Amino acid sequence: GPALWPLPLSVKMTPNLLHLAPENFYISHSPNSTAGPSCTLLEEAFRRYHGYIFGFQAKTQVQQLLVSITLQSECDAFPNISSDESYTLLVKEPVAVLKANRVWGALRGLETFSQLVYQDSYGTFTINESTIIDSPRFSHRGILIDTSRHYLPVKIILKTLDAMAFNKFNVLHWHIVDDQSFPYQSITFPELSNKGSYSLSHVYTPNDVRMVIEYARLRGIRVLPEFDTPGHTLSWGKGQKDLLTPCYSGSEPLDSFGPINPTLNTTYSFLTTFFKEISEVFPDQFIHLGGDEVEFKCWESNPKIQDFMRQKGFGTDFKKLESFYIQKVLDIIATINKGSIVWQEVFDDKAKLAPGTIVEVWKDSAYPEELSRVTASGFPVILSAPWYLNRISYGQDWRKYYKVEPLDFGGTQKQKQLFIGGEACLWGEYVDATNLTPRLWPRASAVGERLWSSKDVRDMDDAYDRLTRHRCRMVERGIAAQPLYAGYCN
Amino acid sequence: GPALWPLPLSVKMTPNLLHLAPENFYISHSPNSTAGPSCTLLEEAFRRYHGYIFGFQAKTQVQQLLVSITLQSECDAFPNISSDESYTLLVKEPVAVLKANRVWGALRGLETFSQLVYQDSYGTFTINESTIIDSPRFSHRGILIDTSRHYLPVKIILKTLDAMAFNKFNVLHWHIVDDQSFPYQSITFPELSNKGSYSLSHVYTPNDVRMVIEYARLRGIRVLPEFDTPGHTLSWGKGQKDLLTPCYSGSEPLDSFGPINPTLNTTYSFLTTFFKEISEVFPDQFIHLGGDEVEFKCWESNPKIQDFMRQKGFGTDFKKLESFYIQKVLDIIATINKGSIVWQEVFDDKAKLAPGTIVEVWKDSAYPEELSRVTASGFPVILSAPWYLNRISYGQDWRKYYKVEPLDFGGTQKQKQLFIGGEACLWGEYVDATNLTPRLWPRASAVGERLWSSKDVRDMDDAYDRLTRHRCRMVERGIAAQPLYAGYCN
Ligand SMILES: *[C@@H]1O[C@H](CO)[C@@H](O[C@@H]2O[C@H](CO)[C@@H](O)[C@H](O)[C@H]2NC(C)=O)[C@H](O)[C@H]1NC(C)=O
Ligand SMILES: *[C@@H]1O[C@H](CO)[C@@H](O[C@@H]2O[C@H](CO)[C@@H](O)[C@H](O)[C@H]2NC(C)=O)[C@H](O)[C@H]1NC(C)=O
Ligand SMILES: *[C@@H]1O[C@H](CO)[C@@H](O[C@@H]2O[C@H](CO)[C@@H](O)[C@H](O)[C@H]2NC(C)=O)[C@H](O)[C@H]1NC(C)=O
Ligand SMILES: *[C@@H]1O[C@H](CO)[C@@H](O[C@@H]2O[C@H](CO)[C@@H](O)[C@H](O)[C@H]2NC(C)=O)[C@H](O)[C@H]1NC(C)=O
Repeated sequence: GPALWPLPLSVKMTPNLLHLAPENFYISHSPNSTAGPSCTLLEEAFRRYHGYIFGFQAKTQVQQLLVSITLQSECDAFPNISSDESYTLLVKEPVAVLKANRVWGALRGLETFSQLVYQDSYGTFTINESTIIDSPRFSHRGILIDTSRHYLPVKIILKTLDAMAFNKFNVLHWHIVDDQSFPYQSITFPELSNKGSYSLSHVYTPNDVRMVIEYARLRGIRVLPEFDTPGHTLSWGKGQKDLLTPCYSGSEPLDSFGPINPTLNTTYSFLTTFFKEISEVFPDQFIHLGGDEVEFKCWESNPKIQDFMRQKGFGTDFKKLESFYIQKVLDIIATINKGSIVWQEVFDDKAKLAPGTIVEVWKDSAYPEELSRVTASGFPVILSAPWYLNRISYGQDWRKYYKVEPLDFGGTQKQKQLFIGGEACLWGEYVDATNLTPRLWPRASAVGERLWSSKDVRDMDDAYDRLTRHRCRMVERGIAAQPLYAGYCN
Repeated sequence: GPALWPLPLSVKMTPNLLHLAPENFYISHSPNSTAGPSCTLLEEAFRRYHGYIFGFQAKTQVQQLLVSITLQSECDAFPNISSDESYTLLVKEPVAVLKANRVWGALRGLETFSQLVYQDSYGTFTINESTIIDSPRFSHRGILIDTSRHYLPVKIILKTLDAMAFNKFNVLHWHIVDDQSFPYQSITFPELSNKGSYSLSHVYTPNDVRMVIEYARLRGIRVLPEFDTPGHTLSWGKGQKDLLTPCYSGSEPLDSFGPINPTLNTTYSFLTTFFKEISEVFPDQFIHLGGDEVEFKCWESNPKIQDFMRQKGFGTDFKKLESFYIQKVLDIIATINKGSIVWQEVFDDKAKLAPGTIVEVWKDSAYPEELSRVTASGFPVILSAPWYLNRISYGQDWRKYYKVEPLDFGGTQKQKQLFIGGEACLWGEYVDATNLTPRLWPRASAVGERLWSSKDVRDMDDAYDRLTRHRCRMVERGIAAQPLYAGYCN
C-alpha cells in the first residue's frame, strides 16, 4: 500500500488497481497548462520524480501523468509566504491528471503522486484510482539549520532541501553565522569571512549562496537568512574593528568582547551597508534579525556605554538599550523594502516594532501564553519552541513533536490567524555532516505533518504506520533518515 | 600536534622534530621478527596504515618503521582474553622501531604510531622523537551491536570493526538474534532464519559470518556471539515448533507465545544440536547465553508448565525454573568445551554456575554493589551498566561515560582482579545503518580510553582536546563520528 506523508486534506481512494510500466510511464505537460516545456522548475521535477518512482491487465495501465498549471505559473519566480501550494490529483487510467493553480502546487502534487505508488511482490508498480485535493494548513513551514557552530558543505544543504521537498517543508531558515564562525562571504566586507570563518575552505561564496537559493527555488522552498544581531556575534568582531563591546572589570579593560556596541555611529553605518548587501543577495522578502539571548554583562561593564546610558535616561535598564539597537536595525530593513523576523526576546524586552514584523517564539516556558501576548499586540507569529530538535532524547520523541497543536492558546478567531506556522530547529553545537540527516529526519517529519495536515489528523497508530513507510522511502531516495523503532525496510 | 587515544601507559616525548616523506616512507618487517612476509595480518595492516597516514632538513627523515615480533607471533591464530597486546614504539631517525611480543601488540602499536603523525601548514608530515611503552588496563573491551532489532549489513559491521581497531577495542559482542528477527542462518536448522528473519535478504550466511570473523581477527578483535535464551526468543518460534511457551488466560489458550519452554526434552535436544553448531562456527572461547529480562507471566499461565512446577517443588517461584533452564544450557556449553557469559539476572536469580563463568553486569541500579556480590562469589565480571549508548541524551554525554571508574566498588585486591573489563552497548531498537556510526563514535571512545588507559588518566580538558582531534581523524578515515561540540576539522 501507499504511505502518504503529510496526509493530504482530502483523500478518496477506490479499490480499483492500476499499474505503471517503467518502460513507458511518463510525466509531461498537459497541452492546456500555462507552463511550457520552457518550464525549468517543472521539467527538472518531472525527471527527478520519474527516477524516484522507479530507479486482468486490460485497461489498467496508467500511461501518463499530465500536469496542468491553471493560473499564471510563477515558474520564473521565487516562492513567498503567499505562494499558492494547493493542487488536485486525479489518478485514473489511462491518463492521470495533476492540476494546480501554480507551479508550487504541482511540486507538492508530484511528491504526493509518488507516494501513491507501491510495489507488490513481483515488483509491479501499482497505484489505486483515487482523487486528492490538498492544501496546507499553514504556509510558513521551516527547518532551521546552523552553519556556524559547524560548517555544512553545500552538498549537505542541498540534500536537506531535497528532504524538505519530500516532507513539504517550504522554508529554509539558514542561521548562517553566529559566535563560533562567520562562513558567509561578504562582497562589501571581505574580512568578516577572511578572519571570522573557521578556515578559508569553510566559507559560502556568492556562488555557493546562489546555488543554495536556486536549488531551493526549484523545490518551492524559500531561503530565509538569519544574520543574528547583537548577541551571537563573536565571530563578526574578528573582521570588523570596533564593532563589538570591549569587556571591562571595573576600570580594567579585559581582552574579551561582548555583543555589538549599539552606541557607536560606525555600528549602524556598517549594518546599513551590510544589510543592503543581504537584501540584494537573498531574494526572499524577509530577513531574520535574531535578537535572542543578549548578555548585558559586558555592556553594563563598559564605561563609554555607561556614559551613553545616563545620557539617554536608561538608568540600569539594559532592555532599553537593546531596544534602542534593534529598532534602529528594524528601520534599516524597512528602508530597503524588506520585512523582518525576530526571536521573541525582542518583543518581550519591549521593543517598538513596525507592524508587519514577524515574531518567532522559541522559549519552551509557557509558550501558549507568549503566542497570546504576541498575537494580542497584532504581530504575525511563528512557533519553534516545542520543536528544538537539537535537544535529542531516548525513544520516540517524534510523538511529542507530532502531538503539538499549535493553536491551543488563548485568543480570538482573528488573533489566531496571525499564527502563520512553525519551524523545526536543529541548532549546530552537536551537529555536522556526519549526523545531521539522521538526527533531523524523520523527527522533523512529525512537524511537517502537523504544519501541513488538518488539525484533526492525530491518530497515533496511523501516524506510526505511515511515517515508518515514509521513512523507508526517504532512505530509498538517499536520505539517511533514522528508524522510529524496530523493523526493516524493503 | 598528536592526538593519542587511548592515551598510552607511558609516553616520553622530545622536542626533536622528524619528517615522513610520502614518496618514500614505508612499513616493513624487521629482519629479526618472528613474523615473516608470510604474515597476512601484519602485511595487510602495513598497507592500510600507510594509507591512513598519507592518502634544517638533514638527518630528520624517518625512512622506515620496522616491526618486530619477539615471541611466537600468533599470526595464524585467533585472539583471546589472554592475548598479549603490549608493545613498545621507538620513534627515531632514520629508522623507527615497533616491537611487540605478539602480532596483537603490533596492531595496537601501528595505530598509536599513526596517531603520532601530524601535518603542519605546508602539508609536511611530522612526528616527534618519542618512546612509548603501552599495555591495556583491562583485556575485555567490547562493543555490543544488535542485528535483530535492525539488520546491519555486513559492510556496516566491517566498518564498525575498523572503528574498533582505531579505538583499541577488542571484542565484538554480536547480539545477532532476539525477539524481532532471527538473521543468523543455521546449517542444522535452516528454518530459524527462513521463517524468523525479517526477509530473505536480511540474513547472515555462513560466508557473511566467516567474513565478519576473519575481518575481526585481522584486527585483533574477538567475535563473541550472543544467542540469548530463554527470553528474547520470539523470532525463534517461527522456525522451531513447540519451542516457545504457549500463553494462556485461565484455561483459554492465547495465540501469543512467551519464553522458551524449559520443561520439554525437545527444547534441550534442540539447544544441544544448535549450540554444537555455534561452537564450530564461532572460534572464540566464549559464548554469551544471555538470560536477561525473562517474563514469567506466560510460563506461570501455562498448565503443563504448572504441572512441572508442583512436580519439582518449585511452588510459585519462577526463578527456580529459570535457573533449572540456564543450568542445563550452561552444561551443554561446558560439554563442547566452551566458556559462557551471562547477563547478571542469571546470577541474581540464584542459578548455580560452574566456576569460570563470566557475568555481565548491565543494570544501572547500584551496580558497584552487584560488582561486589558477583566478585564475592568468585566469578569473573564485565561491566556495561553505565555504558548503555542506546540511551542518548542532549549534550556531552561522553564525559559521563569517561568519568566512570569501574573498580570503585567494595572488595579485596583479589575480588577486583576478577573484573576483566567492560563493553559499550548499542542496542538496536532505535539504531540501524543510517545512524549507527555517529551515535556510537566518539561516545564509545570515552569507554575505549577508560578501559585501556591508566586509572589515573582523567583530566577532562586534556581528554576533550585529544578526543576532538581523534574524532576528526576517525572522520578522515571514513568513520562518520559525530562532533563533541562546536568547531571544525582539517
Ligand atoms: C487499493 O486497491 C486494493 C485492491 O482492490 C484494495 O485492497 C483490497 O480491499 C478489499 C476490500 O476493499 C479486500 O477485501 C482485499 O483483500 C484487499 N486487498 C487486495 C490486495 O486485494 C486496497 O484497499 C485499496 N486501497 C485503499 C486505501 O482503498
Ligand atoms: C508573492 O508572489 C507573487 C507572485 O510572484 C507576487 O505578486 C505578483 O507579481 C507578478 C510579477 O512578478 C505580477 O505580475 C502580479 O500582478 C503580482 N500579483 C499580486 C501582487 O497579487 C508578490 O508580489 C509576491 N510578494 C512578495 C512580497 O514578494
Ligand atoms: C614536538 O616538537 C616540537 C618542536 O620542537 C615541540 O614544540 C616546541 O616546544 C617548545 C618548548 O619545548 C616551544 O618553545 C616551541 O614554541 C614549540 N613549538 C614549535 C612548533 O616549535 C613540541 O612541543 C613537541 N611535542 C611534545 C609533545 O613535546
Ligand atoms: C589463547 O591464546 C594462546 C595462543 O593462541 C593459546 O595457547 C597456545 O596455543 C599454541 C597452539 O596454537 C601452543 O603452541 C602454545 O603452546 C599455547 N600456549 C599456552 C596454552 O600458554 C591458548 O590456548 C588460547 N586460549 C584459548 C582458551 O583458546
